[PDB]
Amino acid sequence: NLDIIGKRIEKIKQEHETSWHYDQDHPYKTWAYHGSYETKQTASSMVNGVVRLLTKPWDIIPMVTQMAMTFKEKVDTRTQEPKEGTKKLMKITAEWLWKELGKKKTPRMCTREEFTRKVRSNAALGAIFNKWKSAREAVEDSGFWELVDKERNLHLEGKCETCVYNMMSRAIWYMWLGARFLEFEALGFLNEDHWFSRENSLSGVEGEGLHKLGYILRDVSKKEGGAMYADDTAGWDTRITLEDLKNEEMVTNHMEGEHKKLAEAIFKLTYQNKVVRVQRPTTVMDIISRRDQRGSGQVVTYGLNTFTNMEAQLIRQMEGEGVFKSIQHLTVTEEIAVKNWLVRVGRERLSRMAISGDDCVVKPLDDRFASALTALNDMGKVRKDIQQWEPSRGWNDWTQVPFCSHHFHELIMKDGRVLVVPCRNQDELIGRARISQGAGWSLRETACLGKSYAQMWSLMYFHRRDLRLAANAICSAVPSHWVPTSRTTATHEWMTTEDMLTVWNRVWIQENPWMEDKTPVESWEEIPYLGKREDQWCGSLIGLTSRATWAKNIQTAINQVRSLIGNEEYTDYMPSMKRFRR
Ligand SMILES: CN(Cc1cccc(F)c1)S(N)(=O)=O
Ligand SMILES: [Zn+2]
Ligand SMILES: [Zn+2]
Repeated sequence: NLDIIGKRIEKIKQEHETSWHYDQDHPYKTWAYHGSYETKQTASSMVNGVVRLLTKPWDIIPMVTQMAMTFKEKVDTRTQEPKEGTKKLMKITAEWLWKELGKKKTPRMCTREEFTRKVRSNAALGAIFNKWKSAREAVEDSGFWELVDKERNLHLEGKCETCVYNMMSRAIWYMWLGARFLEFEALGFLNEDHWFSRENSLSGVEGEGLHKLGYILRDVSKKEGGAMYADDTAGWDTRITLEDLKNEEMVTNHMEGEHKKLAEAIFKLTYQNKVVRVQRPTTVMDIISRRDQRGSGQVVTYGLNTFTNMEAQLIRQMEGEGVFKSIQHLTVTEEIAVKNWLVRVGRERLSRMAISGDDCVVKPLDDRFASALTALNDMGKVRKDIQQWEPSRGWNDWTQVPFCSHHFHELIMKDGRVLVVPCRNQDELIGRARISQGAGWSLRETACLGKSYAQMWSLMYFHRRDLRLAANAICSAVPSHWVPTSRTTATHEWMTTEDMLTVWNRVWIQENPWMEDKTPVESWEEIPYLGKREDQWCGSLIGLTSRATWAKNIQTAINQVRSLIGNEEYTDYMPSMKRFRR
């Protein structure tokens, strides 16, 4: 315990030596508590005026307007240690899964060079405000990298000074850039080298993109078996056990030299022991520790979640096929049976799943899976919104399965080629596009974010009548050459100034491995929509009076936004649609 966290604690204690107060009205049972010190301050969500002015009908839809306004008693919960048979099932499965993932990959260190280019084009890594302002600055100064070297040589010693979590079912723990770097050095390879790609991992979809996920679920649907199962876990990050963290760390068994020692230190000193600074209003800072749960960086969290989820689901599949009889204790003939199952059918059983971090779809061999709940509940992966021992509901149609906040439609083009397109309730799509994160944004920055949403809609949601119209209207109201932007970048093919019809053709035809005929599409009118009734089912306003006035007078809304931005070069995209083409 305190040998490993103490140094980190001693250090923070002294940076606030005229504050430290061992409180006894501290709200922690599950989190160990060490003391407190003085602090003050707080980050809300702003409306994007460009998107809102061009989506007026939605100004009266509460599902949209409410999204822009605004359980930490789930972080203070506790999960029992699995039984011995569960622990054996998990260790055997984890050992076998790292081997399979490593068959065609070489673990390796990520570089300062790599880390630096990352910071300069942004994929929200999670830094702090203070010695430097942004992370952009700290990365150019060689002082920083001496801070990073001091800590690096400490980790090689088996000690930690500065790797401390900052807390704010969404709980996000930011660290100072230097600790993020050391995390990236050691584990970045999982993401950077695509360990959870579908080609490499069979269950994974890392790098896949929203235009590929539907085709993937459909491929899983082809497999002979029972229903498709899509159980969400109640607070996945909060149910990661010390035993889960030890099975993840076995990736170090695949490493060597310095790398191996660097990865071991991250696992031992920052994941399997943790120090967090939490802001308490009654406003002070509480310095609390615990061994279990998830608090890596967002990107390592994703790969380790995918790994442990693949593992849980192969085991749930094992329980459904009667590979083992009780989680209480595995016999020796049962270890032999588990191992031989993995060797004989493990790759086939991985190909029956689509797993994105904590999210999964499984098409098991048959419907025994639905009531195979003992290992899943004993690993602590307790299902959301169903009684502990009530069997899982199954989906009989792959176009009804929820995955990554979406469902997928099968859509036949006038020439017979088949698109599998992503979809979610349209109020959700319009409500997110109306929101900007952070403040201090020019009218040009706001316009360029609107343009990003519009281009995403044209590429992923072209089949929704209201989104194709609104996308053409936003792209008509923002200057033709202004570059789309984002502040927390799935593959993002809409982030470009290329012609959207040209990107559509590349994404949906040329690069789509499910399309045998590569004949390009010549205009947007070749590109189909969902059926009118399906469009309404998924939240369209077609048939409403508000919507008919909006569409008919769209050029007046476009002209309102153009007048606000000013005298710039604009394109009329509205004639790409039949009803505005005269
Ligand atoms: C809502 N329908 C008509 C409609 C109005 C505007 C655009 C459309 F694409 C279709 S309906 N009642 O299903 O025919
Ligand atoms: Zn450290
Ligand atoms: Zn839909």
